[PDB]
Amino acid sequence: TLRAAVFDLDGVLALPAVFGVLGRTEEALALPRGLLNDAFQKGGPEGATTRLMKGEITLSQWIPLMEENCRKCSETAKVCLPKNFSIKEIFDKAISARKINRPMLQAALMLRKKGFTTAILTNTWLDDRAERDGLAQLMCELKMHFDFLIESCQVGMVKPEPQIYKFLLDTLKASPSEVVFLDDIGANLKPARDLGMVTILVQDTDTALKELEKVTGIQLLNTPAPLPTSCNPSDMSHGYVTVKPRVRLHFVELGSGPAVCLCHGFPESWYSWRYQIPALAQAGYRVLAMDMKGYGESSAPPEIEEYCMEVLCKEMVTFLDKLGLSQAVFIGHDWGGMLVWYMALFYPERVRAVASLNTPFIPANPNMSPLESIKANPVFDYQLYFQEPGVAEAELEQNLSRTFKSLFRASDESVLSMHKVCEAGGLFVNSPEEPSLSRMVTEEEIQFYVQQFKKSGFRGPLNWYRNMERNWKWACKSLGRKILIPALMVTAEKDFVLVPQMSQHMEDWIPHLKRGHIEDCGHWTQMDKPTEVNQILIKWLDSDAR
Amino acid sequence: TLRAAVFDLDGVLALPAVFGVLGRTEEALALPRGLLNDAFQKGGPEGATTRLMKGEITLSQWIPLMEENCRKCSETAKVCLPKNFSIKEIFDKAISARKINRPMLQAALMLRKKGFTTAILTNTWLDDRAERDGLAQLMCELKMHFDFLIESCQVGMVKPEPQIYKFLLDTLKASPSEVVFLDDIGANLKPARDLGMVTILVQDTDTALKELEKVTGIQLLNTPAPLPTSCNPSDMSHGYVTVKPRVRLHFVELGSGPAVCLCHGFPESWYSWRYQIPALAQAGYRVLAMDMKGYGESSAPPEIEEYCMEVLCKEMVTFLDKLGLSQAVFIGHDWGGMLVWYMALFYPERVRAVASLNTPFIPANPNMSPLESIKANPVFDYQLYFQEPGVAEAELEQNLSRTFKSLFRASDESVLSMHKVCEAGGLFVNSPEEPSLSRMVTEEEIQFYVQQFKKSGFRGPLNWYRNMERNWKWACKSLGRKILIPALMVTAEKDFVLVPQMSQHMEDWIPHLKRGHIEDCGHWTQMDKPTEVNQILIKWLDSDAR
Ligand SMILES: O=C1Cc2cc(C3CCCCC3)ccc2N1
Ligand SMILES: O=C1Cc2cc(C3CCCCC3)ccc2N1
Repeated sequence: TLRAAVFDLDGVLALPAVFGVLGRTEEALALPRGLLNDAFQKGGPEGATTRLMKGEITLSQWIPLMEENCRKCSETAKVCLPKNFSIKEIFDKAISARKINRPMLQAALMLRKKGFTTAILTNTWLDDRAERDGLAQLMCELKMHFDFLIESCQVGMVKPEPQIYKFLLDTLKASPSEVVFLDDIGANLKPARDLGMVTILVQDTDTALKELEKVTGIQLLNTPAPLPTSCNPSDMSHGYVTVKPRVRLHFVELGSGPAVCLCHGFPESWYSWRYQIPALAQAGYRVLAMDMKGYGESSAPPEIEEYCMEVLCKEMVTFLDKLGLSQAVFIGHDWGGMLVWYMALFYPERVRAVASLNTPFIPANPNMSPLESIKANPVFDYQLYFQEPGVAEAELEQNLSRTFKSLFRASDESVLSMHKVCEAGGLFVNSPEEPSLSRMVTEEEIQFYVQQFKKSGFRGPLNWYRNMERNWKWACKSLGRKILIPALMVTAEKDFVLVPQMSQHMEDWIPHLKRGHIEDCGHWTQMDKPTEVNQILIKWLDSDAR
Repeated sequence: TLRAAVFDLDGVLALPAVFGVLGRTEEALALPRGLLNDAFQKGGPEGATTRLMKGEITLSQWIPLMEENCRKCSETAKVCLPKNFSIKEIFDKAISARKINRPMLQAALMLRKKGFTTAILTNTWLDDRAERDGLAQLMCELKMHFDFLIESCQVGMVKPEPQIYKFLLDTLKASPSEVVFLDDIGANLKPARDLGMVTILVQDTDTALKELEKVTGIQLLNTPAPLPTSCNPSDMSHGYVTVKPRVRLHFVELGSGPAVCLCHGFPESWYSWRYQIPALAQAGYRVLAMDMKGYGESSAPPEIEEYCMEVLCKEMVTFLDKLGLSQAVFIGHDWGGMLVWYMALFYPERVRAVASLNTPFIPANPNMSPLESIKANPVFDYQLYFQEPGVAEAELEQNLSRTFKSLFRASDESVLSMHKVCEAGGLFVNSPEEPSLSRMVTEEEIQFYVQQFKKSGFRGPLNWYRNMERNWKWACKSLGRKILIPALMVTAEKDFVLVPQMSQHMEDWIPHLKRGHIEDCGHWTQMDKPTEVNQILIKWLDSDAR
């Protein structure tokens, strides 16, 4: 029975094969068939290419050796290479054209999800070309999804030598009959077949995957669209910044490029962005996913005033100062969405771009108490229930597992009646003691929120709602302003509190506003519809935030 | 007696004054004198400019209001503005041309160093222009050096209104007679003078500084060249990455731009880079100053093999993987310098550029034991003393304060005889019990190293020297390679162990190698000669690493 899957890189996990380019160059340049391929494999196990794949020499040392082999092969065949023939140019283009074979990666991810140990086994080189970052990015993206990456130039062994196969088996801690091996080179399949491994000659991906599902008994072809890559908390870079003597802010950090600061809502975590963090980093951004003040590993002071918008925004400005960031793009959800619109109004020089999920920008009414306003809309009653210190903490902290299982549900799965929460006496009065697991979350994801909220509970988080009067007074100073920096508003069709129609007048205050809209999406936008959130944010970041 | 110094931004801390540009534009365009200045101050306390400085409106909302005032002023004066007249263009250029007045900043730094509370008090705007980052960068660089930054648009008050002065006094917790106030606008000096504050009308910086030193009794003009900005550990962003189950790596992070990874030597800390971190971040780089494995907040496993070059390099590759960095520029010193040359040889795709301070690249001799080699040179004897587990730990951990005070000394201050350390019985046998403080370090800086080394001691650090045979075997695999990625070798004239002449043959293995050389510099390069280290690294980063 199989428990390990091994994939080659070129022609298997990455397409088109760099190898296929030598054949193409010959044809484009009307050179004799297999001339470039013959010069490439010249000297066999003693040749430049073998020394290169074993890590004896680097790619830049190999370029002149290949050019010389092309000369010898050319001389013998009584032909001539054109004046502008560049091995460097041919390979730069080939390596640059090679992209991940997404369906092969998805099959590898599915096998790993079902308990398989996965590995990449490749004949590769030490790339010291000025344009080496392109391939370094490709390897970074690919490798994260596998248990092992075995590279010939690092191990000093090459396919088809039998030793690399014995090395692979030892790395996998598996007998050859427990391993399926996919390669596009028949010669490289042989030794694995010889040991007793299941082998798949990969020509077209589709047939290889039919062969792969036939031998594993796991469906890999025609499967539903997969969820974006998520985060394992223990595999992230964790950052800590002291913004004032008693306040430290925690964040998770992934990627290089423009800083994208993610601001969660109530009662959440940096982990609410788990499906966006790998996607935004892969799209070319430096992601900073915050634990907002009162949450997770960030400080949670008890005082109500510590959570007014003015204080929260000032601390986020200090957070940037301490990291040496002149700006960040600010992306918020729910309470984080409210914070990001205020960051844009009061600190435009520090905000590269602003985006909000569900939370619209509504300017303070100077003629109405913020309290009067909340009372008018029956959907906002839960916020009045939150006013009295201790009441909501008691109910929310009673059983953490039940709290997050009852809250984190899709639009249909809703177990809570938010109509007269106060009169009913609580949020969970008609909710089961043991709520069923929503299709949006696993038991493990719930347990992460449970463990996070064990540190400070719900006081600091609830205090975000206990500054209605302070926030309103501060917001009134901005009544003559407009948001004129790049801005994105993302509405969710099925958010029954933060309804799409609440955002309808935003163009009066943000004239250049861009929009996104998500069908069949509830309040928990990021985990409800991860794929669409990522697609909307990536598209807007690439056009408006660089 | 004075204990507080207050500086204006425009025409005081930053030059040329943006105000002076309106006068210049009038002259360049042959417009009537004071036309642009008259349109700028139009309506006085009720005008657009006052609303802008109070934070009522943003700079982009103000641009059209200013254009209209220019039209009215123009009409009255029976003149005409040319077809291509752009307020936006004039201000974009003015703000962009405005740089920090370095001697004014240095005086402010000197006053703060001598116990003064310092503040910036400015009439400024909420900048929402597409080019706002330029000024955000300027404010970030300036503000870090002051106790307070008071901005009119944030406080809703403006100079010369008396309330902003009373606000300033309350922020400073100082009576007006304890405050010196520097401003380039006589009208804005008046209210501070009226309260009893010492005021300085700033025209030319030099005269203002003579007036400033006359009233403070502190020398500010003609003082020695100041040391670069250093790091306060508690004010940094601290990062933590788990690279394997029992290994976590700690780093300090500052700046945006290409990742620059700093690798210290033995027996050091991320803090050995304190004078480079703010400079490299200010030069446009994302600095990652490491605590190397065995040091500070990084894990320190006991096993010798955990510290061989192969393991250390692999973990640094994983460190990049976990942060989502396809590459970093690697800059090392002493043992970190050795690690960076090996990062370049074995992982060129992950290394954007490589630089070393003191440590040359010398290829392994396959015909000589690494032990034989070390013994041949009497300067390397201290490494033989380090071989036996426990001996050097006992001497180095005995009294931490004495250890760092004896080690961290300039070339002349040297208290250690490194000639036959073994025969003498130890490094500190002829060293005093209470060494004097070197001119390179304060008592506080020593105490930081003392507290850092209290966690894991010297075992993990000493283990870096206990893998001579493992390292040599691994290095021998690279004997056919060349370093062809951008590389910088920095020699230190007075390093008696890592002598400049040991680097003489490096061009045979790194043909495109760049060099730096530091006169009168010992082994502790970064703190011995901070200014010159920064100048050499910044110049090489801007030309070779982007
Ligand atoms: O459709 C929905 C469901 C929903 C739930 C909530 C919660 C957040 C946690 C505390 C109680 C209120 C807020 C908005 C919406 N919008
Ligand atoms: O000029 C010099 C002084 C000096 C001192 C050292 C130390 C480092 C700590 C452990 C003992 C050896 C190494 C090189 C040099 N080069």
